[PDB]
Amino acid sequence: KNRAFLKWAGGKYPLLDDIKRHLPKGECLVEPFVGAGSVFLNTDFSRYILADINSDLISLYNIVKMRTDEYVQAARELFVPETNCAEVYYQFREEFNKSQDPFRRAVLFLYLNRYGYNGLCRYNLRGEFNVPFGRYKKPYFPEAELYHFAEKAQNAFFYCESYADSMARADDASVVYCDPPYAPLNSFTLEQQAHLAEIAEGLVERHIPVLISNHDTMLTREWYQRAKLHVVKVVDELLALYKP
Amino acid sequence: KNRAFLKWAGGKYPLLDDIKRHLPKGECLVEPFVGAGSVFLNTDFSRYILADINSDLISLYNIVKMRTDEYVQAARELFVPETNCAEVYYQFREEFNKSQDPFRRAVLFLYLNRYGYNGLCRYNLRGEFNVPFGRYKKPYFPEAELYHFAEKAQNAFFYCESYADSMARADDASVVYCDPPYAPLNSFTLEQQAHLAEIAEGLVERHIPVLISNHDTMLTREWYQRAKLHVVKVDELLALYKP
Amino acid sequence: KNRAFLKWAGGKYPLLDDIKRHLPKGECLVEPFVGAGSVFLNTDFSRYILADINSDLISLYNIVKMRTDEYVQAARELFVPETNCAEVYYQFREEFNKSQDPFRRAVLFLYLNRYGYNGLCRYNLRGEFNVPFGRYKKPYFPEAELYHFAEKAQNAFFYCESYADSMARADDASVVYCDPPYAPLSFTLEQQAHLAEIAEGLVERHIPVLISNHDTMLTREWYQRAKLHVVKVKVDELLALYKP
Ligand SMILES: Nc1ncnc2c1ncn2[C@@H]1O[C@H](CNCC[C@H](N)C(=O)O)[C@@H](O)[C@H]1O
Ligand SMILES: Nc1ncnc2c1ncn2[C@@H]1O[C@H](CNCC[C@H](N)C(=O)O)[C@@H](O)[C@H]1O
Ligand SMILES: Nc1ncnc2c1ncn2[C@@H]1O[C@H](CNCC[C@H](N)C(=O)O)[C@@H](O)[C@H]1O
Repeated sequence: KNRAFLKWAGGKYPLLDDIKRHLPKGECLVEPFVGAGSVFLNTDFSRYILADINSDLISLYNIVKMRTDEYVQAARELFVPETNCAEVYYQFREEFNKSQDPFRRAVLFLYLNRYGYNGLCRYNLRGEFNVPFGRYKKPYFPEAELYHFAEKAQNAFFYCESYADSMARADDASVVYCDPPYAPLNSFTLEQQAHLAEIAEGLVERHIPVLISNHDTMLTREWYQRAKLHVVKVVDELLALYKP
Repeated sequence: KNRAFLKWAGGKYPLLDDIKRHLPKGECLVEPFVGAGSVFLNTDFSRYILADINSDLISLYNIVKMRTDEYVQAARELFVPETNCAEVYYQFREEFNKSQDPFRRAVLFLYLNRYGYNGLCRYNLRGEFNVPFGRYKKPYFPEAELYHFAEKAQNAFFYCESYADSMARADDASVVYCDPPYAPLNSFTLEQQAHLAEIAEGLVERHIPVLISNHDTMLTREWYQRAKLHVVKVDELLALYKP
Repeated sequence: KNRAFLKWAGGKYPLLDDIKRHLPKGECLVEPFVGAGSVFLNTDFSRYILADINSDLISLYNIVKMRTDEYVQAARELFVPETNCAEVYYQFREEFNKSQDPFRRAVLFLYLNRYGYNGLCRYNLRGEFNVPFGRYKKPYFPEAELYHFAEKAQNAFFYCESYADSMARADDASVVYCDPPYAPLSFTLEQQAHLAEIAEGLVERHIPVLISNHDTMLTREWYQRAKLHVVKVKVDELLALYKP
């Protein structure tokens, strides 16, 4: 199994087998919530449409796509041992929040993801990255994963937009895989969670298959009441499939 | 222990013996929060006054009491295997939400109780029943529990009314058992929890006994201060107001 | 190890060896959040400034220091078997709340600390002490600990004031140890951070400070300028040392 180069919530890990079992075939996969990219990275579609609300994430991605070699070399230089400390971390973090250059921001963003508290991505009320120092023994530099992601990215477009807009791009030959922020056990709201079920119902009426993952709860069975449902033991996980 | 025909909050047994241990005796039992009816169905009071704010529940109970065979027969039809899919659950849920007929609604309510998600009874801001499909392999039709509930109901009256009105019906020959929505670890509010203790205090001074059960917490010991308390093992509390 | 005579939130028992490992040396110890007094009671500074916002506590501690024998003798009489019941508990609680005599308040207050639900100190919106009856088997009368506190108080001043005023009393010869109310796993987040800002001001002036708290995203954010030490023990706890 191929790994994501970023530590990122639900690098959707234990469930790849189950998603691939239910994920229907087509020319194109659309992911309105790409995140880590683990589905993207472990499937063989002829092309991908990958979107996310997080503008840093998408920008990093476009940069790993178009400037591969220059990116990897520049970023390797921050995985040295002179950087594993707080004086350097809060330093790189102040630089990231004051920079207006995409390439350098993207270099700093990968250091923060791998040297920062629990590999989190968070912002204060002014929009500044505000994850504190994560005190790790030795952060892995993800060289192999960066290369594999780049190569694989040659068949992808990356958009920074809302799930409504990326799902409007899916067509005849598309499949849609949705992995939204999890339902309760600028946040993602219950209105949006149900909105996402509606868009899916509309895409299957046009014969575009949609698959959504989420926790198994009263609200998730309510919103996905029209999909074929599949509960998966490992808080249980719910897979909802809208087949034409 | 005789079982309740409804799934209804908290698989309600884990207590019965301790309750009967402390629950004093008399002619008539008053339950302001009947819910599933476990106490009623496991005691031998000569008479019962049984009350709940939930009007779908009370209206069901009256019908099981007065139209037993007619009910059981209408309800058994909904337990055939043709009804055990998502398509039929949502159609019946919609039929119940749109119906103005107490008998048909009582029939659907048992279906929704036994085929819906975890046995819940919940409503949205529109007042509509909103529990989704439970996906159970083979739900049980509670025919024996139904008939037993009805033999016993022959000595009960059922009321749809808040705890203060039902407690006002107690007299010298009664006992009161109270099973409020639990204290914390359109909700039932802390002001209402306190108010129930105050009603118990005024009943016991009229020589009418009261037993209340709840979790054991700072607020529950506060509310129930003037009763004798027994803890049982999260921890449960029993508060007995003995004349 | 010497024990506090009150049951009190964070009667810091397991942390003590750790706090002493990292706590520097000087003439005076300043505690802005003394509470139950464990660090006071298990160190040897030649002098102490002990502070807390809770005035019943401070008044108590002043009674114990300055009226030692009159206090033990009158407190002891409440620790009998006649008094271990709800009628008596509620009678005493109401007396405490209606009383204007510091002395008798400080006597009632220990009784309530030892007979009361989980040794809690709480007040309602009226400012009346509202902890209910705790139904204990036989509550212990902390005789030795009272004498030990009093002897030890001869080298101590107690003030009832907020952390910013006590901290300001520290000089060249002082060391400050802060034990604030716990970060989320009232005292506000703004106050949590303010504390850490004052610590930074003391260290620039050559005055050491140690802080203790839960290990969390936020505590690492606030104490980002300290040598940090994680102690295992139910979340980890953080110790934050501002050294010159
Ligand atoms: N409104 C949104 N539209 C598109 N993408 C969104 C939106 N809100 C959040 N996101 C992204 O959606 C992705 C969701 N990660 C979900 C992972 C897992 N199910 C979880 O909740 O931990 C993240 O990358 C977010 O940045
Ligand atoms: N205000 C109320 N008056 C009368 N009955 C009420 C009121 N509020 C809720 N109830 C009913 O009280 C019953 C609550 N008993 C369940 C309590 C159980 N200890 C629990 O919380 O799980 C429910 O059936 C409610 O419908
Ligand atoms: N604003 C305050 N200034 C000084 N002391 C305060 C302030 N707010 C609360 N306190 C006191 O500081 C003490 C804190 N207890 C901490 C023990 C442990 N870490 C805990 O949170 O349970 C208590 O005695 C409070 O009364």
